[PDB]
Order: sequence, then C-alpha cells, then structure tokens
Amino acid sequence: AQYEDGKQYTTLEKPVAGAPQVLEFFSFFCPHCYQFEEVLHISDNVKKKLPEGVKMTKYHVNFMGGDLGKDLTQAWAVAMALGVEDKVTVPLFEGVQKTQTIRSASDIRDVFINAGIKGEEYDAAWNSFVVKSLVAQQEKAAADVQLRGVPAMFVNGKYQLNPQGMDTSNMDVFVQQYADTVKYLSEK
Repeated sequence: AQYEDGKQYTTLEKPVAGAPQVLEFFSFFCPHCYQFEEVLHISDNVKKKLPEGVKMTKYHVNFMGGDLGKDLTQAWAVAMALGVEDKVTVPLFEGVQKTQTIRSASDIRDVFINAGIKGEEYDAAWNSFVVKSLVAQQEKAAADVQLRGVPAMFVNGKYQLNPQGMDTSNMDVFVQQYADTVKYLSEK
C-alpha cells in the first residue's frame, strides 16, 4: 500500500485509551522541535488538513534540559491555561536555542511579560492548581506512550508518526507528506 505500518507510521503494541485525537510532544530544548515549529511549521500544516471535529493537543516534556526543562513544562501549562501559546512559542524557542537568554524560571517569566501577560496574572497562574493539573496531564500523556524522544506525534493513541521514512530534500514536500499522513491516520 501507499501508507504502510512500519514506514510512515508505527502502531503502538500497547494502545492508549481515551488519548487525544492528535497529540504532539516537544521540548523547547529540542533542536529538531525548533525546526518543526519555527522552520517547517508542522503543527500548523497538520491542522489545516485535519478533518472537521478533530482537535489538536501539544504537550511539553521533562526529559530534556534538567531543572529548566521542568520549569518549561510548567510554563507551557501556564501558556495553555491562559491560551497564549501562539504568543510565547516563538520567543521561548528563540530564548532557549537562538539567543540563549533563558537560563532561569525568571527568564521564562520575562518572555511572558514581554508578550503582554501581566506579571500578577502569570504568577497567579504559575502557582495555581489548575496549572498543576495541566502539568500532570502533560506528564501522564507522555508516560502513557513510554515517550523517550521528541518531536513526536500520535494519532488516537494508536499510531505514531515516523518522519524518518520520508524525503527531506524539499522542506515543503516533507511537511505536506507529514500532514497528509496525519489526515490518513485520522481517517483510519
């Protein structure tokens, strides 16, 4: 067939019940994740091709960058709780990987302030139990699929994208193949 288990995707031997329809994992420390988000715009191109009624979820992971890595998982929870993902994703990626000006929790906070989130609003969220449960959700989702590397994308807790089985000579074409594959897996 054109889409083959083991080639564009793999099937989890241990399916995860009640998993989000499309679930992407990343880390702000992850160089390929920077490419995915900043250069390739994977999340955005998948979304444009997803059928109606399927929502997209994106979670941060703890297993890169040590203490700051965990701070970033908590900051991403804040991002989700306030609904400001599209305001802080670029400066967080550039702050960690490009300018390397993010070295502490306070530096992370500065990014949100610069993005227009009020200090008190950030701080209240950071310390909130709603954010603690968001952090838990992120950890649980990664745990459910034995996650050990990023970037990663899962469809219906049953299938895992396998971008290594794709030509990368043209970045445009890789992205649309990636996106067309998620749609195919979505319709399975």
